[PDB]
Amino acid sequence: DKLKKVLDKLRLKRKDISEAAETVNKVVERLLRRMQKRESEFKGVEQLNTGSYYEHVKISAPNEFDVMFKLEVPRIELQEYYETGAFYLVKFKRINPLSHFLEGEVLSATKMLSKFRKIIKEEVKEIKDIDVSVEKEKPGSPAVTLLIRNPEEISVDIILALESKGSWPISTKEGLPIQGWLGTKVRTNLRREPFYLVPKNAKDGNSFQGETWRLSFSHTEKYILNNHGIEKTCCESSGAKCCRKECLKLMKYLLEQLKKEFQELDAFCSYHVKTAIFHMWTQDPQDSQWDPRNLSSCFDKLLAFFLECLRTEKLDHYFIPKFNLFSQELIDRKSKEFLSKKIEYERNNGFPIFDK
Amino acid sequence: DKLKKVLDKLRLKRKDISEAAETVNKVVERLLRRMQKRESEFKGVEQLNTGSYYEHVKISAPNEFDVMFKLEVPRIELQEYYETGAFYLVKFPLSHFVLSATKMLSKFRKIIKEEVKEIKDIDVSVEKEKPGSPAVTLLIRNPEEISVDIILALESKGSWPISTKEGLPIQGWLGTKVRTNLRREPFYLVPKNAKDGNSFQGETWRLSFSHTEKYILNNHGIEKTCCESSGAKCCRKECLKLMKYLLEQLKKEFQELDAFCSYHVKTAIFHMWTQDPQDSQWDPRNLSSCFDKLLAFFLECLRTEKLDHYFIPKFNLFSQELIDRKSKEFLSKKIEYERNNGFPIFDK
DNA sequence: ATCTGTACATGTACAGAT
DNA sequence: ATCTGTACATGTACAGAT
DNA sequence: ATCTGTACATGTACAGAT
DNA sequence: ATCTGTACATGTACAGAT
Ligand SMILES: Nc1ncnc2c1ncn2[C@@H]1O[C@H](COP(=O)(O)OP(=O)(O)OP(=O)(O)O)[C@@H](O)[C@H]1O
Ligand SMILES: Nc1ncnc2c1ncn2[C@@H]1O[C@H](COP(=O)(O)OP(=O)(O)OP(=O)(O)O)[C@@H](O)[C@H]1O
Ligand SMILES: [Mg+2]
Ligand SMILES: [Mg+2]
Ligand SMILES: [Mg+2]
Ligand SMILES: [Mg+2]
Ligand SMILES: [Zn+2]
Ligand SMILES: [Zn+2]
Repeated sequence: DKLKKVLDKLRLKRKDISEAAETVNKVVERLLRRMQKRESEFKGVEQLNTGSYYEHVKISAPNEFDVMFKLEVPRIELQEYYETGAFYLVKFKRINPLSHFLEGEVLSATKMLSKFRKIIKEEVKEIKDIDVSVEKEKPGSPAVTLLIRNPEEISVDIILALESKGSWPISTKEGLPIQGWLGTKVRTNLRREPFYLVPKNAKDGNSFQGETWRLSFSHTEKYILNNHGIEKTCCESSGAKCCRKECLKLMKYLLEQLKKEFQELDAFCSYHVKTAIFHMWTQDPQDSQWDPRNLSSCFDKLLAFFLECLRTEKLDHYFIPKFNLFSQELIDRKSKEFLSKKIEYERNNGFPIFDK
Repeated sequence: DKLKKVLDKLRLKRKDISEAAETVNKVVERLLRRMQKRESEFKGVEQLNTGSYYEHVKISAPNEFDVMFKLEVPRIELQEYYETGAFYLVKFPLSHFVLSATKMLSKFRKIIKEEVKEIKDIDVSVEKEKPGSPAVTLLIRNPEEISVDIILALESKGSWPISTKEGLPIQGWLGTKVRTNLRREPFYLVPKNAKDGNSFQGETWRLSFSHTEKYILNNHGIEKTCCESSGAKCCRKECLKLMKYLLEQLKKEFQELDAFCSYHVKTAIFHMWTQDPQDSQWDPRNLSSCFDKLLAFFLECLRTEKLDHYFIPKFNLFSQELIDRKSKEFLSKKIEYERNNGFPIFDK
């Protein structure tokens, strides 16, 4: 009941979806078409809508869209970067419109992202119908972010991605553990889909900095979000409704509210809660473990699970098991103890942050 | 335990599967290769394996294989034949065939026939054509006898025809997303090769959904994991095998059952699987009651003379126009008999 | 004259609105 | 409960290219 | 266009554990 | 008797090479 009302608050409004989507699709079209022009390195790039808005778990407002401009790259070989599972050098065998980004067979991420970014910056300059500018580049981000003032503020991450169609990299052989949940035929079909490499683009100052790419599975997560039940009719017009997405929304909101108040939580992001709930959906595969009348209990066990990840400093990438998003190398003890105490306080005092 | 023992008897042998398949595949690849690699009107024909062997519900022996040679044909107009549901006239290479199903089948049949004659490493002949069949049937003697039905089909890539709009009622079983996706697949037209002497009979084709039935047979649970290595086993296919066996044994003994075929059984269990979508209703421990309610459903179809085509609902497969009332009453007494005496027929 | 990338045309699950 | 806008998959038409 | 190579589904088969 | 784990076999989807 309390949580039913929070969900009502988080529910997007069709009126807002219309206005935001009409603007967003205009810009994204125009950008996509410029990538196709003339002697552009990005000709043939294709569009893939990803993230919460397209999974129907975007909350509060339709004010952040994520879009992938993906480029298929044939005849590619990878060098895993220092056994991290998730980061790769991209190498070319033949000796090519990406030639300007080559650094002797090695494909530079930051060179490629700069050119991409330069092109985007130029196209929005020439947009005069709507109020749109290009955010100052954020370190670690694979994206060129647009700020649209639709009056209302809207962010769009244009994510640049390489598309390889070969089999997924060895480091993912043991990830995506959906066999007892969505099953083996689904797993096989998903792993026949391409995989994607986005620029890591860190500024830490370590070797291969600007030639390191990160694996991306936004497309797989989108499929899973919209096909999330052991039963094929889960959440369908002739099936039973579950509370899996509603639990994701509530946890997303807990993090947003908290992250909005306390800058100690800067190391945390929603992909952390998205990853945690993929594990919970694997742990509890049955649709009856997500009955809408047990929303309280399902949300409480998701919190219990997240707390245990924070305390044990272990939250494995759903697709790359050896990659721990909560390692001390990425988020230190005190950042995690701080969020642990904040969650545990909301848990045990009526979730007062839901009323802000 | 009775029925468990029968299903052991009906189980194909890995050795038999290997020898039949390697001989079948040899023939089919060669016919398929002639269809294109020789300047013929079927140059774009592609192979699609269908039926019980490829759905893993073949029983007793691997001795009957069904193959579809499908041909993409664009911008066809369909016209429904006297509101039959399932039979259509086709209008607009193939110029030398209103696209007459008979005329096209015959050249197709002529091509296979010539090719079979030039096969010298397999004992294979072409069966005499049956009025009623969309098929060119090969008889292979690998010592063991094996039938192959080579089924000519047109492939249309538009919306399924109106008569199916109410068909495929999987919504509460496999769901609306599977139904939508299946209906994005192409649909197929095979020759209605009757002899009845009725009106447009030579130019009529029939809708085929073997490709859709294959997916359903191999994706049959309400849970995605049904019958997978990390899921539970269900006894859905086992019931199909048991009901197919009962019919096969009955037909073998009674000439009165000539009008019945396995497709009747297949259609009935599709309705049952829709009626009882829950995987727990097809629990392996309950194989007996599951089979018995299949029997009871099939007898209710006979009693009421009503067994609608699972994809074309106004097409009654048990209409008087197709199976006489006497034939259905005969099958009813025989099934009721087996049912109430522990299936004596399963021992012979 | 035919060929074909681009974009319209069609249909429907998802979920908000009434 | 029904009505309805957006997203998305797939089929097709045609201006502009060959 | 046409074909092999790859990966894993669907099976059968049998021994050791239950 | 059934269950589990490994071996053994064919079918099928699709990437990539020619
Ligand atoms: N750190 C990350 N590692 C891997 N993939 C990530 C990471 N951050 C984001 N992504 C991918 O990019 C998508 C979009 O990122 P974003 O941060 O907008 O989150 P979201 O899932 O869209 O949710 P929201 O935008 O509502 O906070 C994610 O859904 C995920 O697929
Ligand atoms: N009367 C029919 N109407 C529509 N499709 C049919 C009909 N008869 C057969 N088919 C199609 O052709 C396939 C092969 O037919 P066939 O008679 O070989 O049966 P089957 O399903 O292969 O089983 P079995 O051969 O073991 O009896 C069927 O599964 C179905 O897809
Ligand atoms: Mg987002
Ligand atoms: Mg983002
Ligand atoms: Mg068969
Ligand atoms: Mg047959
Ligand atoms: Zn659900
Ligand atoms: Zn099953």
